[PDB]
This record gives sequence, C-alpha cells and structure tokens, in this order.
Amino acid sequence: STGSATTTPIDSLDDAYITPVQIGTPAQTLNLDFDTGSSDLWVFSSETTASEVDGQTIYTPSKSTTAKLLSGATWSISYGDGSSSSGDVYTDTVSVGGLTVTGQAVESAKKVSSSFTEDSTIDGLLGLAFSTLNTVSPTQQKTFFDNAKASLDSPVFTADLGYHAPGTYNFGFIDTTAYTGSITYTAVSTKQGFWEWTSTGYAVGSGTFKSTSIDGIADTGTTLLYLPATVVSAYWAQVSGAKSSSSVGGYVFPCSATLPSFTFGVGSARIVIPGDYIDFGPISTGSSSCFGGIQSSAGIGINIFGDVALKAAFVVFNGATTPTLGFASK
Ligand SMILES: CNCc1cc([N+](=O)[O-])ccc1Cl
Repeated sequence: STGSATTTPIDSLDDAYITPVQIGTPAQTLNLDFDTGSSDLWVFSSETTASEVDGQTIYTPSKSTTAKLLSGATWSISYGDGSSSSGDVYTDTVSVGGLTVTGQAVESAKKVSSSFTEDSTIDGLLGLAFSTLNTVSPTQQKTFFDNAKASLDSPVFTADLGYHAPGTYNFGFIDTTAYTGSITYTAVSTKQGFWEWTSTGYAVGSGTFKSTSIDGIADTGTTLLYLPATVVSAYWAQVSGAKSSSSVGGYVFPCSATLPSFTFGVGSARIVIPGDYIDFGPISTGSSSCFGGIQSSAGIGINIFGDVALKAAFVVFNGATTPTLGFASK
C-alpha cells in the first residue's frame, strides 16, 4: 500500500504545516501537524476542557462506530518549546492520503497548554519519530508509520515541504519526479528516539564550505534551524545590523536586508537554503526588526534541522531495519 497527502503552511511565514487526517467511521477529518520529532498522535476532542478549545476541529469518539476506549491508558507530553497536552486514549481507524491503519492509538486531549489553544489551525499532532518516545502509559503505543510499515510497498515516508506553498507527505514510495539529481543517504542513530544524523558541514552564502560534524535531528515539527552558536554567529555576521537580542529571544536583523543562503552537508552532497527561507518577518506587527530563521541551539541540548532546512530538500525517512535518512535537492 501507499499514501500521499498534501501538507499546507498554517500562515504566511510557514510557522507550521498541517495535513488532513481521517479518523473514525464515518471519517472525521482533522488537520494535524506531522512531527518527526515526537511519537504521539493526539487530537483536540470532545473531551478537551472547553475553555482550552478556540476554533479547532475536534474528534468525537462517541460518534465513531470503530472507536474503542483503550482502558486505563493515559498520555502526557511536554515539547521542547514548553507546550504540553495530556488525556486518555482510543483506538480507531486512521487514514492519511488513502493509506489506512486500523487499531491506531488516537490520544484524546483532556488538557492542552495555551499555545495549542491559541493556534486555531492545528487540530493535533501526528508523531513520526520512533515509537520508543510514545508517552502512552502503562502500555506504550506505536506511531502511525510503525503500524503501517509492514503493509507499505517500501518501509519509508518522505517529506517535501514547500516554501510559502503546499507540499507533500508520501508513505510507502519515493516519488522520483519530486527531486533533482540523486538522493544522498546518511546514517541515523535511534538511541534518543529521533531521526538523528550527522551533517558534514556548512557554508554561508558564497563562502567556502567548512567541513565539520554537526549532529542533529530531522524535525518537521520545529519551524526553525537550530545549530551551534559558532555556526549561527558566522551566518549572522554576514548580515549588516543583525544581532542576538536577549529581549526578543534570538537573532534579529533589519527587515530591509537581503539574507545570504545557508548550505548544509549531507555526506559529500550539499543542500542550499535560499536566504529568503531564513526571513521570519517582523518581530511584532509593524516593526522593522525581523526574526531570523537560523538560531542557536545552545541550551536546547540538541541541534535541530527543522522546517527551514527540511523545506529546501526532498527528505526520505527510511524505516528499514537499519533506518537511514535521504536528502535530495529539488
Ligand atoms: C507553538 N506551541 C504549540 C505547538 C507545538 C508544536 N510542537 O511540535 O512542539 C507544534 C505546534 C504547536 Cl501549535
């Protein structure tokens, strides 16, 4: 089997991407944030505290003839940005782009933190990291991809995120028309439950490539590119007037600037992020200070190849017995 679904930016900045997901019978379609940095499929629901729902579409398990309470199971997750959610668990039929999993754990939110409530466009998350990170207790549950894998034509999914435009998540096949050149594959460590890999270096603009190992995670659920402070300082030093602002929480730059590109290495291959992908717009409405799309990972504890980086590539998440990651230009 295969599936193919379009993923759409939630706003004009590509702050996140949403993908429609069918849950239950008859189908209830919710727009979920596909997150290769976590492993829970959770949704706003008829059980979510009413004051914490503000425009989201909710899953109502009592209206699904295939929903069954997973007795005794609960979940609770905290994300790297300080947001959180928790609740109980149903199993139900879940379909993405024509690919159907029966018995998928659907984690129903009883509580969500304020940043989820305030984002009316995101109805939940669909985790695509390794199932060892799934938070369901006392019986840990499998991700949608892990449940689908045995049925897929090939045990892979691909992320093809757009810049200020829709893109595609495919399951079970590699669309050879969706990228240019060849796909370069690189080793993955699953020890932390992430799609963790090692970039071979970077360049700023037209500058020379610096060969240096940069461990980090491929995370579709993170907006920006978080890299070591040395790398980030070298990037922003090429932008007149750019500075790290403690009050804003990262590097800002004059909105009048033209940003240089940023290149990262994948083995001997190179992925070029155009400068415009690094512009996240005014820090507040009407400001001439703009927020940068490359930020320091110092204090996060891990480097994160988020959407800023991934949207410059066609990315293969190869879930074979020994997982690997593939990157191609596009
Ligand atoms: C932006 N804070 C909530 C949030 C977190 C994530 N996350 O992947 O951690 C995704 C979407 C939202 Cl709306």
